[PDB]
Amino acid sequence: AACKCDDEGPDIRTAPLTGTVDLGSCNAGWEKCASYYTIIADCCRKKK
Repeated sequence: AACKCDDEGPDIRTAPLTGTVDLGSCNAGWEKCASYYTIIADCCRKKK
């Protein structure tokens, strides 16, 4: 799911809606957009 970013990095492919709702934590190459979102989900941005 598409999440809106606090850490609005230069890599705007789309809109402020760039981050994905990642479960628990974040994956390799996925940096914190909105560090915490909901209960057991955080927003991470796949940035190169």
